[PDB]
Amino acid sequence: ELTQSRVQKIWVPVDHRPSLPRSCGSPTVIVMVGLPARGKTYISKKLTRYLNWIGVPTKVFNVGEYRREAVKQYSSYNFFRPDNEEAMKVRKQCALAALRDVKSYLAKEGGQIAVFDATNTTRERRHMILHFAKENDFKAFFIESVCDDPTVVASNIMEVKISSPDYKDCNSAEAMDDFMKRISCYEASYQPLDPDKCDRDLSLIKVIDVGRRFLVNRVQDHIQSRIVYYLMNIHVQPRTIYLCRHGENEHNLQGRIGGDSGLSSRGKKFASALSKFVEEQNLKDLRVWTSQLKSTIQTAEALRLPYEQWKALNEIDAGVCEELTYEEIRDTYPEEYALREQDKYYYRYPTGESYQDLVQRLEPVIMELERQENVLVICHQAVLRCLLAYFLDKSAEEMPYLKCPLHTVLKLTPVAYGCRVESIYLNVESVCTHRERSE
Amino acid sequence: ELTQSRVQKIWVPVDHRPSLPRSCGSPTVIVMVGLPARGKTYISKKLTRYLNWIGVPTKVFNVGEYRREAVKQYSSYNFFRPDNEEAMKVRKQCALAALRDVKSYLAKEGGQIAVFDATNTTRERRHMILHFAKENDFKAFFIESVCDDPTVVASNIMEVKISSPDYKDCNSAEAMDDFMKRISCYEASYQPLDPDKCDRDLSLIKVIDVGRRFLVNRVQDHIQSRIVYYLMNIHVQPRTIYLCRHGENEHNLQGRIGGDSGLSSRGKKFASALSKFVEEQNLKDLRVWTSQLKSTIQTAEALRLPYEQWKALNEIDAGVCEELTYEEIRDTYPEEYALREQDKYYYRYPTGESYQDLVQRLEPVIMELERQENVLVICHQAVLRCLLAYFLDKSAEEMPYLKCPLHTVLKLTPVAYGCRVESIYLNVESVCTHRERSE
Repeated sequence: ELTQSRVQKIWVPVDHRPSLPRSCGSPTVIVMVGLPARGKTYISKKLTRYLNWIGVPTKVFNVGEYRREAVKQYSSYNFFRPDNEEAMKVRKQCALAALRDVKSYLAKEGGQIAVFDATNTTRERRHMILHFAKENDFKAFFIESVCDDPTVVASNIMEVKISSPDYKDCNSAEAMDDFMKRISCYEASYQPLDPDKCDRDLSLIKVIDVGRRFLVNRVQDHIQSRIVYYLMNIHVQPRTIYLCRHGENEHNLQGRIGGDSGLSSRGKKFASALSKFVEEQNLKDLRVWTSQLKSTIQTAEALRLPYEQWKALNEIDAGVCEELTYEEIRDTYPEEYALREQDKYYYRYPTGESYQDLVQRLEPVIMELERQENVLVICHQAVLRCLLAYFLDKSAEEMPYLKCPLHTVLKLTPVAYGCRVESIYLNVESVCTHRERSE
Repeated sequence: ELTQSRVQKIWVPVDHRPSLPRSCGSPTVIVMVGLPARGKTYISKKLTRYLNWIGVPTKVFNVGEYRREAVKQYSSYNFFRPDNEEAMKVRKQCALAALRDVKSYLAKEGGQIAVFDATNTTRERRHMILHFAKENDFKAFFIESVCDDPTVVASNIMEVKISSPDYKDCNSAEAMDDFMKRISCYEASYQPLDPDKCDRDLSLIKVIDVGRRFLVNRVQDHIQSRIVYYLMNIHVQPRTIYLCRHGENEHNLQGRIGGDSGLSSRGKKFASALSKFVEEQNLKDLRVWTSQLKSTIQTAEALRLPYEQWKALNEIDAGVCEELTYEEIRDTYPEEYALREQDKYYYRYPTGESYQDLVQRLEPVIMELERQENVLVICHQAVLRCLLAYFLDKSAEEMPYLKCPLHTVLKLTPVAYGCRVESIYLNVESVCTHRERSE
């Protein structure tokens, strides 16, 4: 005898708890390794953003931030000299303090992956972190980022270093000059991971030649396997992603959800405007993805560009609620209506989906977007929120409420360690969002 | 203006062909590299089986088979001596003949990946294959399998070599003895791929230390990226996979398709029998996967083992046909009924799925099954056919017709280069398959 949970709709055995109900109440440390300005922090933040979005709780422990709080105002690379005994001691205390927080996150706060982001360039420091992992029952996975192209190091410095709080009192050439001296502090004592000898037994990936060569050693589980796959499909060349919904469609005009209706006459004006907009972006090659529902495909046909249909991009399935208006939902399914409002990410429609299901189904879209250059994705409201949450690092709880009005393009471009979003409304009227009607 | 295709249900622009209708009517060579008995052929066949099942047409060109047809009866390793000028010449003609067939497969027969399976141990031979790829516009991807553990080489020989047609006239110790001499023929001239120098520019993966270490260089596209991910998640340790359907359920008794009904009283007897059967298999640790539909979960609850629910394992979605009987389908949707019978793999139910959709949605299940040891999967008829087609290398056209009766376990175990299937019927009656009723 089983019962279906109210919110997620999962069949679970009836828990006829005895009259004294009893209640029951292996984590990984990813260790970044590498010289400064090699992308460690960029990898840490973007990996975490991916892991959290697919539902693995992950947190970055950036030792550099523990050092910023402990010292206040960075003045120069002198702080990083190997002969600076006081600073060496502060640096090691910053690392140990970050490790206490790692311990707490993984063993007490429900975290599953802690990304320990520091140079970690000596065997002796990595040996200590492994002792920490062994003593707490954490697994350890090392990601070493290796970069021997001065062009790329210089560009990293310009993109994320010179504008750091460290270089507050500094202009660009002097910041750049200081950082280069900082880097050279680490060179004498740097000991790269060596999987053929001393590091034979560590689980690790070395990212080399600007994400071009990988060495992967002893992947241990499912999550490490996903990490490596991810790291092997990201790249740093700047590009643009555009996201929008299909033009207004006939179910939009009747306030009916889901279905597979066609563009209204304003939806087709949007589709023309979108065509005009794409042309003035003036982009080299632009890939166009749609879902398999009619109104996104009509919208792409207005563009006269080749496009590709993905069933993974189709709107969230409303199950028994498909093609009902919001009032017919409230009046036939008051219980269901109210539960959804209470827990909108986890809620699943009967015989339908939740935002949480959407996430799993969009995972290959996200993986392929990482591999692309310029792409325009024409999709649907919930799909769009779910993709936007991944690029803007929004949590599960905020994802179902992100603003995505009709006839509005979202333009995502890389800056610093993330995505900037610009909204471009294409000046064609539509019925409003459901949120705006309510208030 | 768009129209929905009859079979797959894809929105496509009306093709109002002019009165003289005109009709329009980059491939990859995967190059295996390595000493004999290193798993090249096992990798070639299993990669091809994966690629074809996810819908990439792929074919193995095993030069060893071209050599078997050209020479007839292998007598000894003498054939492989580097001083055998006649045999060297035959071997090179076998390779060139396989390359002509590769050319034809990729450029004329619609193939997309040709796996060129031969030792290819010298730079000079790999340079020629690259010339072949460059001259035909094929991309080239190299997979080198490196094995330095005599235990594993010996075991490969026992598992697939001694029983070869080559060793027809031979017993085991002498076959093993001959093969070792064969291997040592290749050692003086063997030149491993070297990505840090001479092979910097090749796209390749070296599989080392029994699938434990990888070196990956210059992945170029989507398909290569999927290959590498796959190769990094397969392993050779023997295990068992069991597949079955849920016990008979109440929609089974009424001949109604889909839905989410519970076990009938015979379904619950099956579930007990399944519990008894699992216990007598006497397996170390056994993972149990179910779908999120009730009757598979009830079936697993009879086992008193921990299980994991996957929404990817849910039955194919019948769309408007959900919960109809086969006669109500025939009588309300005669057009739809008949199309499905005509093209059962590609056919999609209105607002529902096809076997082809099932495949994409099961891809992560297949990837995780590769990583597992002993696993029992309790699922549904179409899901089961789709997984069985992957393990038994059945084509898309045969997949929807594979026999999967109720109350029957399929036990899959590794032999030689594939999976043996044994059927174990657990002696509990159920309504019959729909195929059996019809005839």
